[PDB]
Amino acid sequence: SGFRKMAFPSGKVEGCMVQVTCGTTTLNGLWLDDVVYCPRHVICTSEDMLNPNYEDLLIRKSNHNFLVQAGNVQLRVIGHSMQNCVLKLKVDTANPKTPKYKFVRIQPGQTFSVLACYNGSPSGVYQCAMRPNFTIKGSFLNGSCGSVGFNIDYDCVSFCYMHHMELPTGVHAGTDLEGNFYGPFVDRQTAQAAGTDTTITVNVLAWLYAAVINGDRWFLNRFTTTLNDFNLVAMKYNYEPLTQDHVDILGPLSAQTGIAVLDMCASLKELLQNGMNGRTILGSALLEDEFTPFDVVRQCSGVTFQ
Amino acid sequence: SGFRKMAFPSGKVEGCMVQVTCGTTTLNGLWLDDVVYCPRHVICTSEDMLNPNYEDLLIRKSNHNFLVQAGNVQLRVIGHSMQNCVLKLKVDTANPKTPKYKFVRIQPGQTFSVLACYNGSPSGVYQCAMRPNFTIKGSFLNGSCGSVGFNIDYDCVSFCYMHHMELPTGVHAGTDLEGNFYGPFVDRQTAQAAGTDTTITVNVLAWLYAAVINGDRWFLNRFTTTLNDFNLVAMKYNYEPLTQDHVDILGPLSAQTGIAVLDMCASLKELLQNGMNGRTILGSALLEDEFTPFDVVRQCSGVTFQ
Ligand SMILES: [Zn+2]
Ligand SMILES: [Zn+2]
Repeated sequence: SGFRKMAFPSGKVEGCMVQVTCGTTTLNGLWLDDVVYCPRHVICTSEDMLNPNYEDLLIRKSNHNFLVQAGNVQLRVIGHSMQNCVLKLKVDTANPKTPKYKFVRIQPGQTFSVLACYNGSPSGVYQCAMRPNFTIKGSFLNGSCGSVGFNIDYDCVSFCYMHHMELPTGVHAGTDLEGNFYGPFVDRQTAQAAGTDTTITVNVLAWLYAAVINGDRWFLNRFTTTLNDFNLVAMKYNYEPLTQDHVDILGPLSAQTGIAVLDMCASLKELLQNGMNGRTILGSALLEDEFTPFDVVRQCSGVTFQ
Repeated sequence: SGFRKMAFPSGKVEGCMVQVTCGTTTLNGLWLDDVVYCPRHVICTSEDMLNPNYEDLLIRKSNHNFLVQAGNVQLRVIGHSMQNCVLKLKVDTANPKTPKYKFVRIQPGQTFSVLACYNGSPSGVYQCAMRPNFTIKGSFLNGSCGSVGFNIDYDCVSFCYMHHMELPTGVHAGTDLEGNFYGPFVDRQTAQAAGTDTTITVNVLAWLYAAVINGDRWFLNRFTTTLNDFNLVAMKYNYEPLTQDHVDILGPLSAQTGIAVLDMCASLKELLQNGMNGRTILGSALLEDEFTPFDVVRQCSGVTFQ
């Protein structure tokens, strides 16, 4: 038993991290097959970031202007191209440690593991969620740009995030592996507004099911409710509205615990209106929304990967 | 910026996990060089666990009674021996992926990463602390026995924990890699009492320094205090006493923030007596003690590994 904010094993991703250097800037890149992916602002100086013209900046650069370090090995940049906000540095050698991989664009509320790297060397791993406003609340220092987020499906690594920058507010923004930013953010140093951050209701409900599975039952109550009545209370406390698709995803958890989804919603409603009263749920004094219904089932059943 | 409960990259450890099967029981083992380490109760049936005589049980077993799976490869048990509570199955092949490793016995309050495995396959990774009562609050399901905890020093993997069992209270107990249990626990299915669990004061203080580094300053106050006055308040709320060694370890954090250790203690005292008042510190409504002073510096400076 027990419940922990669990990350995927990062072994398959560590073997893909390289150090990319262009001019004076150095950051991380993802080396799959014979292509290296990295944020395009590796070609920028600190002055350029204020208002960069990436096309003009990239035209001044040639293949031999990029230095790619795979630990102690050299990769020769033979071709270079810009796809949206990422650079695709075609190298001469294909990564022998390339895993079965796949590029995906996740949706808000989905969770993934981040491998924070500096100078192409792994530093740590943690799990986090894509906020509804398309930001992530991560842990990134200077030079962490290029670090990637990923999920693992048995034997496939699904790359979903590449880190690009820290907003003036301390939150983090990035792109998919095709270079398309999550959210309305651009890769320049300017004041950018992130939308209102709401709580991921479906994730909170999955977390409450995990608590029941692990022995925490005090928040259960004899009340019930409807979807509409619950939503109207949810939006007052900045909670994502619940749809029928959300109720469907929670089905398996409902069947394992014998607690109807709508009965759990009524319990959540009372928690929002009256609070926690200094008590805890799975060791937390706040409601946690960084566990998807899929994360809960896999940790409470023992899913593995190869 | 930002702060996250960060685990070490687990790539170096994934290549050492194997599946060990003896009779009908199957659990995880650690394959370093030509030796496989695993909990000795792999030789027990569900009935044996109630009161096992490990010497007599092991004498009925021969080298060919143990089945070691390294994914799709076979390892031939040529020699077997029992060291305290772990079995050392000497195999014919040396693990080619053996990293620079080292066995260590950590002290209470120290943190490490756990790689939860099932049937010798990695499932997830998380960071946790050794409680003062020598338990850990982890996430383990049936068959997770043999999963190991570890730290990484640049290029050395320091193995410090092997999981053995879940107590009736839901907490977890294990041994070092020499087979010596942490705490007064034995490897049998009986009611075992874990001591009073106290909060790791030095870790809480490091966490408050991390908050100041990241912008949370509201808990700072114009008060001060002495070590004795603070300790006397700490023990009322079940907090480990603070020694001079603890003050010394926090020196670097004191110098980076310009806040004297004793001034931070006075802030912590007021937090214990008056509470949080519904506010948060680094996104938490409770005081966190699973970050050592070393964890904080390494995440706020960007330490990497190879
Ligand atoms: Zn950058
Ligand atoms: Zn066991």
